[PDB]
Amino acid sequence: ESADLRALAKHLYDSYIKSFPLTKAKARAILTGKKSPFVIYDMNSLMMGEDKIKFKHITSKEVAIRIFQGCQFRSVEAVQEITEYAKSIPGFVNLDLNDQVTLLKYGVHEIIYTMLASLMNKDGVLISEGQGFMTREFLKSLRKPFGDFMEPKFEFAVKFNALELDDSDLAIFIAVIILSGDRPGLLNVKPIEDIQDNLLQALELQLKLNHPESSQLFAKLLQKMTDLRQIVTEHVQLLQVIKKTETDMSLHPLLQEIYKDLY
Amino acid sequence: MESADLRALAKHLYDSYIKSFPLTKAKARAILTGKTTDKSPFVIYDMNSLMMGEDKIEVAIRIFQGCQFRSVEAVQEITEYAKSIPGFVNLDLNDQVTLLKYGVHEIIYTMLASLMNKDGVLISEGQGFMTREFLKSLRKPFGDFMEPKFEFAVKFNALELDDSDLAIFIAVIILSGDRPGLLNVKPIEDIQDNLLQALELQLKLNHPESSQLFAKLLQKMTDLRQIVTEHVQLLQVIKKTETDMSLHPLLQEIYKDL
Ligand SMILES: Cc1ccc2c(c1)c(-c1ccc(C(=O)O)cc1OCc1ccccc1)nn2C(=O)c1c(Cl)cccc1C(F)(F)F
Ligand SMILES: Cc1ccc2c(c1)c(-c1ccc(C(=O)O)cc1OCc1ccccc1)nn2C(=O)c1c(Cl)cccc1C(F)(F)F
Repeated sequence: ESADLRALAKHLYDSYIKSFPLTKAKARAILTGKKSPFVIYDMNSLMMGEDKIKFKHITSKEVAIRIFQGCQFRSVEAVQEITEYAKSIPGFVNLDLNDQVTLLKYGVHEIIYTMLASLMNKDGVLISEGQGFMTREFLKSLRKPFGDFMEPKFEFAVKFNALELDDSDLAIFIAVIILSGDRPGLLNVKPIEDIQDNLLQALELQLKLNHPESSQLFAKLLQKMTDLRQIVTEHVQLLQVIKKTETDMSLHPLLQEIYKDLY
Repeated sequence: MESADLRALAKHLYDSYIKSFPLTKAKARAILTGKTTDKSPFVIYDMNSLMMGEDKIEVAIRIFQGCQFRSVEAVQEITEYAKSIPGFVNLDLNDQVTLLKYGVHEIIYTMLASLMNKDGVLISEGQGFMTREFLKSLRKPFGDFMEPKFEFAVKFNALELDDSDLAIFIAVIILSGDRPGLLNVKPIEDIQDNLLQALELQLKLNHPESSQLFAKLLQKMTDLRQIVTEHVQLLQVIKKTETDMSLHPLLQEIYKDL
C-alpha cells in the first residue's frame, strides 16, 4: 500500500496548492530575499502602506486595535480556505454533517497557527499574499495587551519552522489535525479515526522519503500538537481579557456576527 | 539505531521499571479482574467502610493527604527510574532537575491509570480499592479534583499498554527537550530519539495488529500536558481555601513556578 499512501500525499498536496493563496515555498523566497514587499516597521510606514497597497480590512481609529482586527479579518478568510481544503480529504465529505462542522470548529485554530508559521520568520510576517511584511518589533511594541498578544505567535513559529517542513509535508499534517477523533460532541468517532490512521501512515512515509536524514521527525512533528493545543488555550484566555478590558473594540453588530467564532 | 540495540534498550528499561516501581500494571490487573482468593482488596465505598478499612489494612482532607503521600513516594520512584535511563545522569545537573520537575506529574498521571478502572482505584499497594463514586462525592473542591484522574485513565487504558510498553513511554516523557529553562537541548533530544526508536519497535512487535499505536500514544502526551496544567491550577485554588493542607517539601518545590 506504499503507492496508495503516495497517491494520498500527492492528492492532498495538489489540493493544498489550490486552496491556499501563498505557499510556504513562495513565502520563504520572499522572506529570504530570493517583487520586493512593502515593509511596515512603524506608524508612518503603516499609514503609507494602507495608502499605497490598500491592505483590506479598514472600516476605532487606534492603530493597535486596527492591527488586531486585521488579524481577525484574515483568520476568517483562512477558516473558509481550510473548510474548502477539508472537503478534498478522502472520506471527509462522507462523514455525518454535524461531525464535519465539529471537526472544523475545533481544528481551525490549530491549523491557522500552523500555517501562520509558514509566513513568519524571527523578524516578521508576510501579509496580503506576500505583498507586505510587518516587523515583529513593531507588532510587539503595540500597547497594552496587544503587543503581548502578537509576540507568542512568533515564539511558536520560530520553533515550528526549525523542523523545516515543506508544503507537501504540511498538506498531510493539516489533514491529521482536522481528523481528530477526540473533539467534543463527535457522534461517530470510528470513521474519523480510520481516516486519521490513513493520514498518519501517509505522513510517516512522506517524512521518511522527504527528510531521510531527519531522525524521528514524525515523532517530533506529533509532539508539536502539544504546543498547538497549549497556545490555542492561551489564545482564548488572552482574547477574554481583551474583551473584558477594551471598550473601544466596537464594530457594527453584523461584523461582530461575522467574527463570532474568533472573538 | 539498529534493531538488536533497540531491543536491548527496551529490556534494560523494562527491567529497571520493575525494580523501581512497587506495583506493576500486571499486578494491578490481576487484582482488579479478580478470580483469586489471595489478592482480593478491601473495598472503600463510604464512610463506614473507610473506618473499617483503616482497622483492616476530616475525611476529604485525609483522603487528599493519602493521594499526596503516594504522589511523593511516586516522585522518589520516578527519580530512581530516571537515573537508570542511559545518558540521563551524564546530563548537566540543572537539566536533570528541570526534566524531573516538569516530567513527574505527567508520569504520575500515566502510571495512576495502571491502578484504575472505571469503578475505582487501587490503594495501599493493592490491598485496598476505593470507589470512584465515593471519591467524586467528597465535598467542596475535593470531589471534582479526584474525578479528572479517572476520566484520563479510562481513555489511556483503552490503548491496552503493558508494563514493557510503559517503561519506554515514561522514559520518552522524561527526556523532553522542550521543557522551560533547559540549558543543553541537543543531548536531551539525542537520548529521546533513541527512546522513540525503541518505543516504535516495541509497539510494532508487541501490538502488531494495533495500527499507528505509536502515533496514538504520542497524541496522549498532549492530553497529559493539558491535564497537568488544569491540575496545578485547581491545586492552587484549593491551597488558598484550605489551611489544613500541608504539601511535602518535595512537591512544594516542584510546584514553585509550576
Ligand atoms: C502577527 C499575527 C498575530 C496574530 C494573528 C495573526 C498574525 C493571524 C494570521 C493568521 C493567518 C494568516 C494567513 O495569512 O494565513 C495571517 C495572519 O495575520 C496576518 C496579519 C498580520 C498583521 C496584521 C494584519 C494581518 N492570526 N492571528 C491570530 O491572533 C489568530 C490566530 Cl494565530 C489563530 C486563530 C485566530 C486568530 C485571531 F482571530 F484572533 F486573529
Ligand atoms: C484517585 C486519585 C486522585 C488524585 C490523586 C491520586 C489519586 C494520586 C495518586 C497518585 C499516584 C498513586 C500511586 O500509587 O502511584 C496513587 C495515588 O492516589 C492513591 C490514593 C487514592 C485514594 C486515596 C488515597 C490514596 N495523586 N493524586 C493527586 O491529586 C496528585 C497527583 Cl495525580 C500528582 C501529583 C500530586 C498529587 C497531589 F499531591 F495533589 F495529591
